[PDB]
Amino acid sequence: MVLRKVVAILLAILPIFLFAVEPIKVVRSEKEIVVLTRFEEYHFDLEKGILKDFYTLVDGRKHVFTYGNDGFDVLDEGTPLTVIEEPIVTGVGKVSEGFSDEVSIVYNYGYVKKIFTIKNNENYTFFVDIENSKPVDVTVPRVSVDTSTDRYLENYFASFNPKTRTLVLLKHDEGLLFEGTLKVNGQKRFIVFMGPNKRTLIKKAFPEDYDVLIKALVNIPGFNKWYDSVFYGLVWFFWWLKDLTKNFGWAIMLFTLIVRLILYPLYHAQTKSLINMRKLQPQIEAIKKKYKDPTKQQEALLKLYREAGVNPASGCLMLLIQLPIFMLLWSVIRYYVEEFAYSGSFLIWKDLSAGGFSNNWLFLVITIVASYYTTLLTSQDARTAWQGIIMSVIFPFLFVGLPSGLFLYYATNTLIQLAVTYYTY
Amino acid sequence: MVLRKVVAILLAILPIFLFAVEPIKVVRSEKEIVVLTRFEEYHFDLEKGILKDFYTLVDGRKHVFTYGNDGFDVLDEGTPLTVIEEPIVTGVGKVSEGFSDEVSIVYNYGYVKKIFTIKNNENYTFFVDIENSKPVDVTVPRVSVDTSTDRYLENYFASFNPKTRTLVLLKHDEGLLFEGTLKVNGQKRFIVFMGPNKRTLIKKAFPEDYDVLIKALVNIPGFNKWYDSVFYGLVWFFWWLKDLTKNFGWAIMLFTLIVRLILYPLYHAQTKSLINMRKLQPQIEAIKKKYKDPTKQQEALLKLYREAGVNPASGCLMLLIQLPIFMLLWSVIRYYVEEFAYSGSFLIWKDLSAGGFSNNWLFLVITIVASYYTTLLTSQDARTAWQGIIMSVIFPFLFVGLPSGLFLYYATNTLIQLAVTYYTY
Repeated sequence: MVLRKVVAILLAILPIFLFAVEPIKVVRSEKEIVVLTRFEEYHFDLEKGILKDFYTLVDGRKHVFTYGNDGFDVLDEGTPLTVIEEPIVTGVGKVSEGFSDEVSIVYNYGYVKKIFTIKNNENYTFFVDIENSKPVDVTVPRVSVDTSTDRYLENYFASFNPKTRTLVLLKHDEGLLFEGTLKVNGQKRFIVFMGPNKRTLIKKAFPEDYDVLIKALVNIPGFNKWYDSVFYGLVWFFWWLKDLTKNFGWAIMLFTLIVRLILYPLYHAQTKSLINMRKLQPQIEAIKKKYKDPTKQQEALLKLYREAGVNPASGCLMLLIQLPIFMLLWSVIRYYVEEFAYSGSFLIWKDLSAGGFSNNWLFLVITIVASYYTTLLTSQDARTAWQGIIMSVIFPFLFVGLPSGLFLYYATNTLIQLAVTYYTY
Repeated sequence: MVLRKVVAILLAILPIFLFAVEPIKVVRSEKEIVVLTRFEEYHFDLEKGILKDFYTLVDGRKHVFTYGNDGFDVLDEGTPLTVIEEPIVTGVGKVSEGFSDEVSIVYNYGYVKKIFTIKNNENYTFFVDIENSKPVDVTVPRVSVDTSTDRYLENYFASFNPKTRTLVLLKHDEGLLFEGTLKVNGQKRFIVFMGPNKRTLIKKAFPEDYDVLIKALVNIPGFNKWYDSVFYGLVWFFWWLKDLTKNFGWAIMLFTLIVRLILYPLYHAQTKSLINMRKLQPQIEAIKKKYKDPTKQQEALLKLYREAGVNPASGCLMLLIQLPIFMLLWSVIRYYVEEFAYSGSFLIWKDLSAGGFSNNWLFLVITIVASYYTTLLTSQDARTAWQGIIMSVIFPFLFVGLPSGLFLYYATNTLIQLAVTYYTY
């Protein structure tokens, strides 16, 4: 039963706790109630029944919204209304400190129910459902410092804040007939987007009229930073790869393959310079214990070997064109963070947007063993014993705090290199 | 210069930042000044010039002392004195947030200097130096709830608190002539011990008359818990090993070797039961696709193989005698924590009292590759592919949060096992 308990009991429950996604930790409190996700965080008042303050967890906490008597104030003709009962927190999948699938919040006053639905999705969206017995008005939030950024669209209403790059965009049913607050009778479900202006997330948020919606959004001054053209070209490239290759880890691997393939010749060049070199290294030159030694005075080797049509500084050059590929891929990783956390896992790496030893420990050892065999063929001297150390053991250990995805790019590139270098003849 | 920068620049500075010991983070504040070490933590008042409160970091913060108008109150005939100037914080090796070799604190009133020296050693000791122009009295601290535990020794004075197992033991020069507070003229250096009653640390704290001092301390009721006899027998055994083998990592390895050596026969037994078994496994019994299959009804194998003089449940039994060896060694690790942090490092593992993946990542892979080859000889069937997984990959990953030392015990034991099992004939 030891073997049964390991293959079923300790094998069918290990991935459930391991890949356990973060729950919506709800915190009820006195004169406040707070709703926390992995990226989103909301401060709610339980007396007026409104959104007090709104933070942003990604890349440090960011206070991006403060109640400007606009955060869904149920008001009838200028004056707002208050509750007649406590709020109740409806949710889905009640976990100890808070639900883990969905969280609703029930505010009710006399004849009106303001329901705050918050799904545990990657988006920064949340629903404001509402019912009424007599017509009422409810305020709309805005993060824009001055009202030049806000745009009264046909069915939507944007409020962009270029300082924090925070966008308040909600969908209403009042086509173009918009007066400040939201006037409502009966019942209505409202879809709100509040967060950064990540176009991929907006596409998921409002895929019905996104193309009509993005044309307006681009023309907002400050929305489109200069680099967003190329940057988003690459972003949608990776969106197409993910929507071809089931997830992002593969998308990196093909991207690595693409990157190495599109600019191949270097391996020829870096080895042609090395073919003539690794053919004529100190053993073929046969000058090791020779005419002199340090107290620099090289005076022969460099100039005497500076006859063959080779390219010195081979391994030291690739880095200079590797930084742009690294920085481009890294910035893309910091763009898809929300997707990563909720888009399942690759194989063992639950999130590729995270670092530390606990994810990149296996990339590290794979790099080590792969580098070992690659570093075997090169340098027929005794540098290998010292050459295995410098590359594999030192630099990735220094750089082990990077997002796991970058180590996936690196490691895939190294497997390619090994298989590419492996052409024994 | 790439190779020079890796062998000297990025090789002679890597261990300095890596093995950087924790500094004494000093926190000056309004009407308080706090002195923090890796285990010790003191709250000082800068008006009366005394020790307000004393915590204990090891295994969670523990408030073990509160000012009972006894924490070094400079008083002349009942009434205490106050400062005439600010305190100054003298130290050694001024690092950004606080010194990292030694910290002194200068209180002065009129004619008396109370100096609080605090070394960055493993001990819970600190010095109270003092100078005076006219005789004065200074209070002595006590953590004992009631004054049955305190003992006026010849030169020392203990104040043990059995509830928290916290001992206040200081050395004075007044041989047996002790009246409450400390009466002093001229200048004197006082050696104070305040913390848990770890006998090894006391030996280092007062090695002059420790043997005379420990006889008194044992007879304090509550000091000696029943298990301290055996427990400290083992503790001083490890103290002797460390004082033979340069450090603790080796002391484990020999201890493992000792533990495996003192009770060897099992390998014979666990393999004799396995010799007859691994000789006559399903391939020699030659009954694999046979008379029946699950829907349990074993009915033959167990009873039909229950003729040879073997010992089934071989690999499952050792665990039961491994827990006591584990728990004994683990508890010892949690005893020497202070030593570990400041007693250098073994090879790569800077502290063996810590856990996580970042220290035991190399033990893990070494276990994996070592188990692989050990699991090769055993089980000539195709269980190995599944048998390598269960032991190496699963259980240590589950148990990867244990102190690194326990993984050193385990891994050393596994290397022994491999070399021991390796007797191909």
